[PDB]
Amino acid sequence: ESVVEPKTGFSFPASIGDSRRLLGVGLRKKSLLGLKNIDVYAFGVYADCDDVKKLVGDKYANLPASEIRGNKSFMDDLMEADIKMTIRLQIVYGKLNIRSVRNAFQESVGNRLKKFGGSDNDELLQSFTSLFKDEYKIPRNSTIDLTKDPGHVLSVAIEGNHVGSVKSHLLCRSILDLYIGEEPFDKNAREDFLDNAASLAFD
Ligand SMILES: CCCCCCCCCCCC(=O)O
Ligand SMILES: CCCCCCCCCCCC(=O)O
Ligand SMILES: [K+]
Repeated sequence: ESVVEPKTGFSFPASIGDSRRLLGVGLRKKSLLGLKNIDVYAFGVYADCDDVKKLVGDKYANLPASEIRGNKSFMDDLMEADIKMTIRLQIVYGKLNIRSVRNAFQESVGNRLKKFGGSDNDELLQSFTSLFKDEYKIPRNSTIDLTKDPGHVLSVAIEGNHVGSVKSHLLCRSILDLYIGEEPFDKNAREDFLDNAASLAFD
């Protein structure tokens, strides 16, 4: 059964393709001046069950969920492992403009690329940006699917239409870090993701 993000009311399927399970749902906000804040989009983080089970079975053999979750290394082990994942975004804010959005993800993704990769990923960041070169609008209720395909290949689909891919371990890691890393857009979503990822191997 679908999972509804309460604040926005947006719904996310419990799974995608029977193999990719929804583990966490959150909101990406934009902090404005003072007490002003805007909910930009809701997101759902999915992970392939078999891939997660293999990681746990290999690095956390015979350990209970609580002990797996209790390991400070768990989060980084998941992100670095070859685990197929999907980040589904559903636009909440209705007055976004393409220029503003491009500058926003260039900054967020850019911040992460320099954090994890060579001090010169401009071309890498540009290959990502180019995926949205044909988009002129980004209205409320639009759905974007960012997927980590085998071999750390980042694929993007907008409104159900595949728009391109970029094979880069660095890019995959950077983007995922925004949602499930040390400094995520939504801490509650990250905690749920880690809690459920830890439990997923025992289903
Ligand atoms: C899909 C990428 C979402 C990131 C875009 C965030 C940009 C914030 C919008 C600015 C809010 C405002 O209109 O004052
Ligand atoms: C016109 C389509 C624009 C969609 C851009 C999707 C980019 C995903 C990364 C967003 C990270 C962030 O929230 O800053
Ligand atoms: K604020």
